[PDB]
Amino acid sequence: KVPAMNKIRLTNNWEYLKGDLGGIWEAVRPAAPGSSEAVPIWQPVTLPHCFNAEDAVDPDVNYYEGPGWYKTLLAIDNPYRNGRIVLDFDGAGQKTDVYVYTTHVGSHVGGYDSWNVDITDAVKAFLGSKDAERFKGKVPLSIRCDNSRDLEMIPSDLADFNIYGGLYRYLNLVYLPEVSFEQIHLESSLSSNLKEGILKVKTSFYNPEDIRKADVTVSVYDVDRKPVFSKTLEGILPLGDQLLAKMKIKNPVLWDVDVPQLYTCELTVKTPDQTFTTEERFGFRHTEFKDKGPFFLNGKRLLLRGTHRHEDHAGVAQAMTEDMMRREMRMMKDMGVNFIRLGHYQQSEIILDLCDELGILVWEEIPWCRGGLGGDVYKKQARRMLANMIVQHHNHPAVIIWGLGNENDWPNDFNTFDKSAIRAFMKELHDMAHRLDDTRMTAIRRCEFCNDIVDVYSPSIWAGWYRGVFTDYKSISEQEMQKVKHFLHVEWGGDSHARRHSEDAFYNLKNIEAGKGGDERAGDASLYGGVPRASRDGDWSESYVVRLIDWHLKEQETMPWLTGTAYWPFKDFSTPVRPDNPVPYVNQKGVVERDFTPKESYYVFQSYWTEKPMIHIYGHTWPVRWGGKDDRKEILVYSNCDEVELFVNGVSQGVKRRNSQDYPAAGLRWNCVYQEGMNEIRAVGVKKKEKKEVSDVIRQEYQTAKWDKEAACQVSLLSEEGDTALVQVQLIDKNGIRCLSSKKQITFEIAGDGSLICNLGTSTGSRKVQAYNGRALIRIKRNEGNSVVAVKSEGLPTAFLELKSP
Amino acid sequence: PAMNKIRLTNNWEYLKGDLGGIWEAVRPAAPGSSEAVPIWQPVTLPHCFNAEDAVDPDVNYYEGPGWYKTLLAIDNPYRNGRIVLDFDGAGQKTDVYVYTTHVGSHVGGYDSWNVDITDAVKAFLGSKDAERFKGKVPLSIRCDNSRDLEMIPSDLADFNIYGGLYRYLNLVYLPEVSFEQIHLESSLSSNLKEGILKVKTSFYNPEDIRKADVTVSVYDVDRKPVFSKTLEGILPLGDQLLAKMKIKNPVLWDVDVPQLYTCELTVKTPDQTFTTEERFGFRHTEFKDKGPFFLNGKRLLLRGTHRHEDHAGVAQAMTEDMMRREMRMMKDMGVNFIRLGHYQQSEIILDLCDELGILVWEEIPWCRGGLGGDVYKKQARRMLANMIVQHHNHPAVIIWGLGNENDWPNDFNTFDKSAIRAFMKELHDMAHRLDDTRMTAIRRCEFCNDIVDVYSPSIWAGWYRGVFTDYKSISEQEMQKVKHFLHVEWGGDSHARRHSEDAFYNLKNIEAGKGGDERAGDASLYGGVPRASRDGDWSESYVVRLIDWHLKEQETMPWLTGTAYWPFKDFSTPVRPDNPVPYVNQKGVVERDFTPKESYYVFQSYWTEKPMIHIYGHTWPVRWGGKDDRKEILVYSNCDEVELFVNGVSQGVKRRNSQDYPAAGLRWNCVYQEGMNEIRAVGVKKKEKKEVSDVIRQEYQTAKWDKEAACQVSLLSEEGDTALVQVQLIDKNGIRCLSSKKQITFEIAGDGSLICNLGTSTGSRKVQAYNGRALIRIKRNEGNSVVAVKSEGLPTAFLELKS
Ligand code: NA
Ligand code: NA
Ligand code: NA
Ligand code: NA
Repeated sequence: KVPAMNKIRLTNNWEYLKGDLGGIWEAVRPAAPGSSEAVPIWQPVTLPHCFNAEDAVDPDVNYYEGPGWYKTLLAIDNPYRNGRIVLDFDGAGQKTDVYVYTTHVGSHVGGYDSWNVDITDAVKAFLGSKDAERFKGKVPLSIRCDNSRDLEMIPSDLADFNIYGGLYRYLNLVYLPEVSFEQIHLESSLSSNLKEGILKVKTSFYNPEDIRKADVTVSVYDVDRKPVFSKTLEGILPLGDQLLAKMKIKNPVLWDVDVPQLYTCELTVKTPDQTFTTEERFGFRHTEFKDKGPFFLNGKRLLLRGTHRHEDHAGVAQAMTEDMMRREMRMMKDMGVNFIRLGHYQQSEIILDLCDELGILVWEEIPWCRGGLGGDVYKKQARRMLANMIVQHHNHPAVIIWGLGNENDWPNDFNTFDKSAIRAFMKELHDMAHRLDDTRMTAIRRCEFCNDIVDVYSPSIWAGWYRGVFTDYKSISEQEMQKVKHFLHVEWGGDSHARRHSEDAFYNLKNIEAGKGGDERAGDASLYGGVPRASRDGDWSESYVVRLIDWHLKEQETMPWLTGTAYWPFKDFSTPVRPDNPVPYVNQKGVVERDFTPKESYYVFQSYWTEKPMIHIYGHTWPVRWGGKDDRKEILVYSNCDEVELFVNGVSQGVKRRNSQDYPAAGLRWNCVYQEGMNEIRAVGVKKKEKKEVSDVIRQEYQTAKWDKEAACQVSLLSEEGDTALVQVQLIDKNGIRCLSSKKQITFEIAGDGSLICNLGTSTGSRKVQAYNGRALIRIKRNEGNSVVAVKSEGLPTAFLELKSP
Repeated sequence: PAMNKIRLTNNWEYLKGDLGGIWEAVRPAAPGSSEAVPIWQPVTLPHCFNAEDAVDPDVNYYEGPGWYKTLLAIDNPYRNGRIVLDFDGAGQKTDVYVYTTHVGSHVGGYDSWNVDITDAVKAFLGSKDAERFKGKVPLSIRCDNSRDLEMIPSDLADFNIYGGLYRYLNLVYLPEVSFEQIHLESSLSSNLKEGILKVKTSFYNPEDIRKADVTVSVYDVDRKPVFSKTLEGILPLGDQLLAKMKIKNPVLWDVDVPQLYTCELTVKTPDQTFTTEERFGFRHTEFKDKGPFFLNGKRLLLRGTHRHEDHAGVAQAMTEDMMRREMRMMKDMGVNFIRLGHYQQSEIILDLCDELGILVWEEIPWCRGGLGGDVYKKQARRMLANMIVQHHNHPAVIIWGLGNENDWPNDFNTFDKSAIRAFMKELHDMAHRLDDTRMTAIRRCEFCNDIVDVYSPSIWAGWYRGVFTDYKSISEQEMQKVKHFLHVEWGGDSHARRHSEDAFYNLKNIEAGKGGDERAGDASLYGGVPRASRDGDWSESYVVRLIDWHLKEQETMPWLTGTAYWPFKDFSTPVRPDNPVPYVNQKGVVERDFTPKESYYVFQSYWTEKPMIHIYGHTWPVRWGGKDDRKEILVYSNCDEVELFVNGVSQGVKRRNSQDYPAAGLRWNCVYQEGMNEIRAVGVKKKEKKEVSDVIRQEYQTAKWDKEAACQVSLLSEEGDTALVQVQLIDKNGIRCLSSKKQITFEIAGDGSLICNLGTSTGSRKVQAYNGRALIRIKRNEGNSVVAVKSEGLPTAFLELKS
């Protein structure tokens, strides 16, 4: 539950086994070295851990969906007298069973909600047994996690993300005294004029020893951590539910996306044998969706500037650490985000705390995501995960929407599809959300035959990607908003293979018909069939998506009725249904790469959405441009500055004034001659409001030679950093000319002491990857030794590079 | 909805015992074949397995399975409608079959539940098997009241855990769209001058109709409208808030002027117009900390009773007419409060409490034994939720009870106070989550008295413990232990028609000052310390004085919320085989067939204003004592003054004064003449300017009697085909043994039958004498019989009955 300094992340001294054991005895039985019990061999791991850290993006295998085991020897020493030992799971995928020695102590189905197990009694029983001697005072903890495919479990394997397995969020050892808090619910409301706040403090006690009386103190501190309320309830019954306090705050400090400010509620439960303190934060804010209108925060219109995220990261799959999450959420805030839909499931509470602290409003949904509707167990799981999500995240001021599902019109996990049954269950979930928490709105995305059930509705609008042209975005949005009481557009964008650029982003896109919608339908997401569309025919360069995002954002400045939108997603993430993407098994629509490297599109959002002066010439990852000699090449600058001057090789190209509606690049575009060879492009901006000057500089080569078809791979050592070498491949034609438009797939192999830094799900961390402008990079960990790298490409001679260590 | 709701009462058959499988209920069976046994019994519903064997003195009442079957003629008037079986209640575990298909099951004998049988009916009517049933649909129902330690209530309880379809079973036709739940949330402002009503509903919509027009209308006590609104094109799916309204100066519900509002809901589509209604009331209730109870801002002494669902001849299977008569009898006695025994009761009872002005405590049957496993706990949670959800709208209800005597162990080989506390607090929390407008309560579990809102200890002064003159001081000590004290259960047993010249005769060993709580062993007739429950003569004369004392003390207890006497009416219980009426708890002020006892008039004289007057001793034919003894005569009356006449001679006027105990000052000491006497009382009530009178006749006997020597049996009266037979115990000299309590056994051979197994002192074939007398009725069946009368150690006597 909620503790403090008694919460211990169990990260070290774990072992992992892919696959099942024959019974719990195999995890704990005596095993001599070299015996039959000494196989299978387990892998030492540090938690958090995901079964699929590598195989989700490995280009040659289906990611593992099945059982796996973890074991540790727990060093238990409870600092509380007669205290409790609780295992607190931030989240584990998907079905988990927990054992203390040979005793099954808990189970859970659901990969995204938190849950816990009190193991006090099992530990005591184990420690009192003759078997305890062999474990040298420690307690064997064995945990089975299972992400086997299961049609009767949400989410559906039809979904566009990995249904990951393992202990991929922190597992906490929580020591508690005799009496603690099982639940703390802070009900906050804000009066009509916003000058009066009401706080009700409700709690559920955890009291397995049946202590009859306790003294409970409730204290509330303001945003400066000064106390504004304190009350002690003497001799209360600390059992079950208790309302501890009801209080009115005059002139409360409001939580806002620009100034996120939180109050703190500190609860203490005292007996003769304990003093136990924990705290919980909350915020005061008023939210309102206008009928056929926009969104209001604290009585003022706020355009939601949104993104999404999956719990997925390079090298670790779902097993992100707290530091990784803080960096990601800080990157979002620095981009100007004020709204996020947390993918298709409840996310780590670390993320929710960061949204409270950084000022990011939240839509959080259950993973009822495609496939239809299952039987009683499926439904019981959905209800349980909805209730768990609302109960667990109720206090976060960031949350404004509880989502009930995504693309529930997508069939075929069952041999029937019954719209009426889906409506009935959707209404049951909506009713449950309002029964549990009527201060927030319910929502779904893309299920038109349920659009009368939920409070807030999103259709599918992928203008310029899965359908139509992106200049239809505004008109499609105008038509769609009129169909529902509260319209909120979640998911739009396009894929970009990071570091791939184009001199003509529309080269194969000139015959896409406008005026025929922009929704994703069955078959549009696949690589085959359908009608002409950028998702199928586009080059997947960053150059196209930068122009697509630019368009959407400048249109939103002229849509005063719009609640807002959320781009899909913030960061590239792995998906099992896209084996043939330029990075295999990665959805590449992010504006950030899967390893946190910003794409060029990140700066488009930042230039529109932030006030801190910045300036970004497009093409930081574009080393070689091309065209005719003395052709005037378009240069785009993404900046929030009021005026920008561009310099090419030190020669001024003139000052331009920023104007969002002067598309593209908000008027900050130039057409300049590049010299054959290297060029230095510099941009200098001033932001009048800040009286600040900022600059950006890039270097680009310009190639006038035309190229024939790919003929060879040229492989070279580009640079080194310690034990790591960066290898570059360049596709060239029969005359040695760089094939700057090539998308040919390149394969890396290594033999010797080193290893490829591959399976990261990034365009520079993939052992099979489509070229970006005829080039491909990968890093090699040399391991202080010698290796040979081979580079393969279909129909081309294989090339080799030796890597030596000094 | 009366138009759509059909009581299934006729054309049922009943089988005591189990079948080998559903096929036995519906298989072809030729006359004289093996399938033609076992033989079933034609019955009319409602029906209870135990209508006779609960009070039959020679058998344990049946706890086990039994079956019912009927053939249903189905004709749904609604297009594409639903067919639902709606159970008011059935004991205890029920399974429902349409032909061979199991369509529903239920565990819990006291909550309502229903089964949609639409699809099974359709599948049956379309099958080759339908032809042999001639257009009808076979419905077979298994009910089971087998003993079960993992099911509440406990068999340790002082009532029968009855079996069968003992509350109405309704056939309900519905259109496509109907209301599954109607919830009326009412609250009443500080000054009682502003009322708030929220109308919430859950739709039943299996065809997924997307739109409907819904009308909400609220009517007052005359059924005239105070609010009406139509919601056009609403989504009739799941939960919908239909209306929230403020009523200025609402009419308040009160125990003297019970006034109800009615909420009427209509749901219309192009294919249907469906209307149903629900009643509610506005009233403010408050339990004061360490203080009394307030209704609508004024202190109200709760004048309470209890009732079990049990009645002569039918056990739990009471009809609506029987329930109406019983509740009217209570209201006419001055009752303003009832605790509904140990379980949820028929909604007919709740509607009557709303209409008559009787506040209600209703509880789940977690009644003795300890605490069971997961199924047991799930049942208690389910029955609590069902009771609150189903009865939420009744303004009469002020308390949801969570259990009774949960400190009473031995249904399990363990007893864990901490586990009982934990589950009790879970139930308390659930009640407040569902309905924070009412108080929770329990009775007699001291180690849980900090959990609930309102608490009752055990105070049985003058019966199970102590003397009844300790009632007030015990109540004073007990009320200080808890925030809100409310005393439920007190009283004493009286064998109706048994009286005593010395009501306190064998009560010499009973010790005062050491509590009045029933503890382990007190309820038994054996062992334990001296107590009136074991040592008293069980006369009406004792309980009348015990009740009199309690009621006059309550006039001097200004801090008292109130009390509830246990029970209104004698009822059957399996744990008292040796009572004067076997297997009947005889603490009622009314007999099990509705005949008032003398104690009924004690309550009435204290609790009502309508002028009445009742000389004690209407069922006391022969008084006794010495020649020229001055006999005490008590008159129970609410008149201001009463004059008594004995054989036409005035004995003086006396003024009523409750504190002048006993009989509120309306007592005389008069000489009876040997032989017959006529006692007449005339009272006047000044407020009403009304005079009322009562008269009784009593014989007076001066002869002393020896031990019982013989049974003298005679035909006392006859009415049509019925004969009233009287037994009189006499000594060796022929003198009536007016103090005899000896058990009398009746037998009959021939054409007639005993009118026995009623659970009444005049309807029992084994019964203790009342003042040496015993009566029973015989249905002669237009023929000849011989009645035999047996009594231990006495010669058996015989009476011929000719027609
Ligand atoms: Na893969
Ligand atoms: Na699934
Ligand atoms: Na019996
Ligand atoms: Na039982």
